[PDB]
Amino acid sequence: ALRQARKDAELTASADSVRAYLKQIGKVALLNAEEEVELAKRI
DNA sequence: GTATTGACTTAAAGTCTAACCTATAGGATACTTACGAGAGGGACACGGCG
Repeated sequence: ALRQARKDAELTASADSVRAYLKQIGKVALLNAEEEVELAKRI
């Protein structure tokens, strides 16, 4: 229902392409300090 | 007047040095989604017949 409409809106054209880039970047969330330390040690 | 040579001075330039541009890098608290009509053609929905 509501989640179905969410998934339907997840697949739209978005001809602006800045809105498309924003919906693309919306996929990945933030991180906090300890995982930053872990990533730095790994790299 | 028209043919010369021998000095005699003069304005215009290759090269070394200095400053003034130019390409380039760097700069740690933590901050995470802007602001009219007029006609033709193609695509999506809905209903009809075998």
